[PDB]
Amino acid sequence: MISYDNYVTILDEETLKAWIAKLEKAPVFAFDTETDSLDNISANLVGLSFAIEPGVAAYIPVAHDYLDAPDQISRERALELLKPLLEDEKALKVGQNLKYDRGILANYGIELRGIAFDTMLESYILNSVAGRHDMDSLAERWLKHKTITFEEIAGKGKNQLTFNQIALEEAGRYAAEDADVTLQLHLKMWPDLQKHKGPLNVFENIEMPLVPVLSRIERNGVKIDPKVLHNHSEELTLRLAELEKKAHEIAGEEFNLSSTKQLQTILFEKQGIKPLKKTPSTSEEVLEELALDYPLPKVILEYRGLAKLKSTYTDKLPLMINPKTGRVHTSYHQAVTATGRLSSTDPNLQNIPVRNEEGRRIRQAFIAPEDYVIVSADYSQIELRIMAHLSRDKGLLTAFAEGKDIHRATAAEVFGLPLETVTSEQRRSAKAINFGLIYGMSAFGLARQLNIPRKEAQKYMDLYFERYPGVLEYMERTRAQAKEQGYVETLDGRRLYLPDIKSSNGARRAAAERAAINAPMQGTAADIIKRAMIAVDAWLQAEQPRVRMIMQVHDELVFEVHKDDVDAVAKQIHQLMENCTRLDVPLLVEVGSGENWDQAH
DNA sequence: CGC
Ligand SMILES: [Eu+2]
Repeated sequence: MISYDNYVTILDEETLKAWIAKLEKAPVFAFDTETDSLDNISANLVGLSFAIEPGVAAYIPVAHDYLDAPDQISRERALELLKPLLEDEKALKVGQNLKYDRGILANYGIELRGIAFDTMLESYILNSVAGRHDMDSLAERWLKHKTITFEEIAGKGKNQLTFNQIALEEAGRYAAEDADVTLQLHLKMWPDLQKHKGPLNVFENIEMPLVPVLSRIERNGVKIDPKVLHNHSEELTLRLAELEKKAHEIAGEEFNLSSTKQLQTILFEKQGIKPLKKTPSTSEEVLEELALDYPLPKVILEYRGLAKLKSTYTDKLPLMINPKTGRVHTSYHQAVTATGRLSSTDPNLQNIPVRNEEGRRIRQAFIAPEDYVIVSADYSQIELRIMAHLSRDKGLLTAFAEGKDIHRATAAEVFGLPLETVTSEQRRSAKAINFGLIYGMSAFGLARQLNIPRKEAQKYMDLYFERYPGVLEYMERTRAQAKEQGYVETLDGRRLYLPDIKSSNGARRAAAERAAINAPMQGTAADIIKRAMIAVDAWLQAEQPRVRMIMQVHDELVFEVHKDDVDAVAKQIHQLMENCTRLDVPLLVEVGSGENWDQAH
């Protein structure tokens, strides 16, 4: 258990000043903030907690306001006394997801510096797939300690209390323990993080520096036109009605556009071959085969897609606009993917269809405020260039070197013919091979994407490996070190542990082998993208130009740049992205601009 | 992930 005896509750300036003096001389100290909401931009600071040493932590309530709440130091007085310490780059801080804490302080004109250790990121760099990297999971994993849960003090359901409604002492037990546990977690993980220069490098120079830039991107938000979004919605309703009619008109009667129920009773009952097509799916889509000649399955295909899109983005996005800023603030996750790439939610910017006309209309709703323009900076096929570097292949390297289209260059070599004459079907075959290799695609999966028979796909792969020998070496060498040491690394030293590499189970092990080939390339892209963000944000912070970094999705960074400064700024972003990251992989940055995200894209 |  945890009583009111463990940690102290600071209710007076004199005691707060005694603690600030102790904090000033501590080598590092843990700190956490408590608020009345998860929404960073509109949340109010309810209190703060600190920990100077294991077992020694305190809670400073500043805004609890339930009926008859005891006097507390005022939020303004507490912050002005704490400000010097918080803004001191030399006073080192530890915390669980400091991104959140940095933002809250920003709501009060305070610039959190000394953002040295994030236990969430410590855990993530040590072993990204060890489990969840939230504090409750961390405490139980590294300390066999079960923390007080937020529900334990606030409750559940709609009648859950906000932090300011909880009693001083209850709040104190919770907040002070977090600070305490965080420091203990750091003390256990920080030493471990040094047994290897790779992970240590990524944590120190990539992850940690990225904490404040992610906070700034999240707090900046993105401008979204709800009118455009609504037009699109109304139109889609009309297109869904029409499409349904087109389906009915083709056969007879009414029905759901649900397979293995209403479709099979129609489609194969009027000629075709029995099996269905799962919405397993990105390998066998029976419905889009028939689509090249058959009309019905083609309309059902396009119907489902528009249905998904409308409810996921057209109807959701407008509801995500924040009343305080009038912008949408997406949640970026730094410690979630196995490979190290950032992920996104509310909205999940990465699920907006790219090569689909409708997804483009979603992107047009992402606009620039008056006098500004949206600028998109993207790393052209970064993972493909990374694979070229990793395989040391002179052919692939030279293709990128002389500005030729790698897919046409690849097909020119694989099919043995002039570059100017390679056909679209040949370029399409080479493209499938090139991207298949990055995911470690089996010679049969390639056959299912290209629609060619098995062994005809194999015929192509053998010709590829013979023309580009260095790629097979990489594949073999990577599957080798994966078994020998249970993990693979990126160019910067980031690791992906593969427990199922010697699984003794068939497919469970196959998966581990696919991850072995893929992760080094995907993780390296992520490391590169993270370094560009840090580099770009540094310039932004020092030079103060008229530009905001507003998004990060796939291999691109999106900004809002003033119309009168677009040229000078584009020159600068470009140089930062293709020169101040890794000097080994041959990188190319495509910069564009427009009135909205789709125009610059 | 964070209250
Ligand atoms: Eu907390």
